[PDB]
Amino acid sequence: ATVLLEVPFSARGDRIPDAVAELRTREPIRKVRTITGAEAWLVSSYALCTQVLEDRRFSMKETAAAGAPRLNALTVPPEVVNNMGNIADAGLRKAVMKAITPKAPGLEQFLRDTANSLLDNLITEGAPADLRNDFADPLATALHCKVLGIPQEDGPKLFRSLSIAFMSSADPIPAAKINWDRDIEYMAGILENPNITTGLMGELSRLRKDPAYSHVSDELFATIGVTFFGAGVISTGSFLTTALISLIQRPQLRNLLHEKPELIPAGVEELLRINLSFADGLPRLATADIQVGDVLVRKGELVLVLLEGANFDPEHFPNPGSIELDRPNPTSHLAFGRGQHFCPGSALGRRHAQIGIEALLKKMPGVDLAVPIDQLVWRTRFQRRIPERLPVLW
Ligand code: HEM
Ligand SMILES: Oc1ccc(-c2n[nH]cc2Oc2ccccc2)c(O)c1
Repeated sequence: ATVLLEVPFSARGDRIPDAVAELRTREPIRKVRTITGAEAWLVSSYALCTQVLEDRRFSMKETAAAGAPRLNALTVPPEVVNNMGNIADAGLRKAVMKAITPKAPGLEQFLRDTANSLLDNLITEGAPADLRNDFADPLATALHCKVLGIPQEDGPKLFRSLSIAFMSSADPIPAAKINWDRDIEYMAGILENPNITTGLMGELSRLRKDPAYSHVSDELFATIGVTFFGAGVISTGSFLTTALISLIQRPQLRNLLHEKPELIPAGVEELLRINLSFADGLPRLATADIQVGDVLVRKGELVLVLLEGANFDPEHFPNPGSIELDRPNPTSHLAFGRGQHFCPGSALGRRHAQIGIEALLKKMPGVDLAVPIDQLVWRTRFQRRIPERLPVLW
C-alpha cells in the first residue's frame, strides 16, 4: 500500500520531474495531498490550467476561509488574501498600476546603472561570485525601493523579512507576524514622511490626503506598500536567479544573446515560459460544483494550478523543454498567471530581467557555474524555488 501522491514534487528549480509529463498525459487533473494534510486537485495541462484561472468561481479570496482545505498556512492576515480586490474597491487600481510600470522617466537607466555597479563590484572582488545574493536580489531590492519611492538604505531590512514571509509552511509562523507588523509600521511611517513624494508610496501618500479617498483605511495604504515590495522583490529576484541558471546551462543561447542583444526580450519571454520559480500550484477554492476534465470538482474543494504543467505542455508548446525564440505564441505562457489575478507587475518583471541579463552578458560574457550544478542548495518549504547561493566564475 502507498499513501496519496504528495505535493510539491521537488524543490529543484533546474529540472522538471518526469512525473509532471506523466500526470499531464494520464491524469491532467488528479487528487494529491498538500503539506498540511489536506487533499486537493492538481491541474497540469495547459487547457485545464487556463480553464481554472479564467473561471472566477475558482476563487483566490475564498482560499482564506476558516476551515478550508489549505495548501499551506497563511503568512498574512486573511483579509490580505483579497489584496487586489481591496485595492480595486478603494478605487486605487489604476493608480497602483501606473506607479509600477517600468516606463517611469529614468527608471530603466537607474536599473542599468545599478546592475552595472553590482557587476563591477563582483569583478573587483574576483571569482567566485554569488549571483543571487550579490546580484539578482540586490538588483530586485534596489528596483523596488526606487519604484516605491523609499530610501535605498531601507531595502536590506525589508528584504530580510522575505525568507520567512514567503515560506510555504504546514503551520503558522510566529516570525512572519513579527516581521509583518514591523513592516506595516514602517510603511505607515512612510505615508506620514514629508520626504516621500515619488513612486508608489509618494502617490499613495497624496491620494491618502485627497477627499475622494478620505475613507480608505490607513491599514490598506500601508498594506499596499508591504505586499508590492515583498511580492515584487521575491518574484523578480527569484525569477532572474533561476533564469540565469537556465542561460548559463545553454552556452549556445548565451552566446547568441551576447552577440545580438536585441533578441534579449524574446529570450526572457522563453525564460519566463520555462521558469520553475513558483514552488507550488496556484491555489483556488471552488465556490460551486464545476466539471474540469474528467473530474467534478465540488464546492469547497482546493484546486492547484501547476504553472509548469501548462508551460511545458507539448500540445501548446511543441518541444517544450527547448528555448526557441521564434514561437508563434510566445507570450501565451502562464508565468504571470491568467484571468482575474494576472500579475499586475508583469511589465516591471520583464524589464528587470531584460536589463539584468543585458548587463551581465556585457560585463561577464564568459559567465559559467563555479560548482557542479548538483551542488546548488535548493530552498525547501518556500513559495519560490531558489538556490541559496549561485556561485559563478567568468
Ligand atoms: C518575473 C517576475 C514575476 C513573476 C514571475 C510573477 C508571477 C505572478 C503570478 C503567477 C501571479 C498570479 C498568482 C495567482 O493567480 O494566484 C502574480 C500575482 C501578483 N504579483 Fe507577480 N510576478 C512577478 C513580478 C511581480 C512584481 C514586480 C510585482 C509588484 C511590483 C508583483 C506583484 C504581484 C501581486 C501584488 C500579485 C497578486 C495579484 C492578485 O491578487 O490579483 N509581481 N505574480
Ligand atoms: O511582507 C510580505 C509581503 C507579502 C507576503 C505574502 N505572503 N503571501 C503572499 C504575500 O504577498 C501578497 C501579495 C499580494 C497579495 C497578497 C499577498 C508576506 O507574507 C509578507
